[PDB]
Amino acid sequence: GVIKPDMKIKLKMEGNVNGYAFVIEGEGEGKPYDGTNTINLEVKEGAPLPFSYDILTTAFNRAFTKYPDDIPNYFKQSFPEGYSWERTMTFEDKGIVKVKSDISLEEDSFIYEIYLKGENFPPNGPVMQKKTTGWDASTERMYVRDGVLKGDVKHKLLLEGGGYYRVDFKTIYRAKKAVKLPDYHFVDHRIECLNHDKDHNKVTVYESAVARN
Ligand SMILES: [Cu+2]
Ligand SMILES: [Cu+2]
Repeated sequence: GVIKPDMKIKLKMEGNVNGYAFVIEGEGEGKPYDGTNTINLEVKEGAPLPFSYDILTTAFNRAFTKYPDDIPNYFKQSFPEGYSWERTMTFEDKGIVKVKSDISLEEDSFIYEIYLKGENFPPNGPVMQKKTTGWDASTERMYVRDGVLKGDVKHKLLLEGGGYYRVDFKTIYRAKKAVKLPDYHFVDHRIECLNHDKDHNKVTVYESAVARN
């Protein structure tokens, strides 16, 4: 099959948050059937980033999800042709991130071409002031609507010292060919970072994702 037990990852993100432009490139690897992946990210333009890196990390591929045999796998079926996704993250203080990604496959490597725009973040809020400390673990509700797969998360962005900000995710995942469509289900995520310098010039992200009925 085209999705091997061990796959590699290359990515590029072009982004703009509150007007600040940047480029990030990443290289990594994962185990698509185990639902695990890791990516090493480097800021290539725009360093040091003047905002929270956590609003970028979930943009850095549901092909890396453990799926039970009885739930059709929208993402793995889409290959070799691939899929793309479009996501809106709405923050409780009216900040908003819109991000899109195109996921393709070259040999044994997934390639992500990502574009991200963040706007309307309060200038002295925790995002622009770099006061976040990662994401909680989460549950994404997956469901078919208008012939494509949608995912919703009621997420929590953790704040240094205490508490969190609520962030709603709405994602549309679009296979590039017809695939067998799943019934509604859940994907449980845990995204984490290795300890990093506050400049965030180099960051390693890890994610685990498991689907369940
Ligand atoms: Cu094969
Ligand atoms: Cu950080």
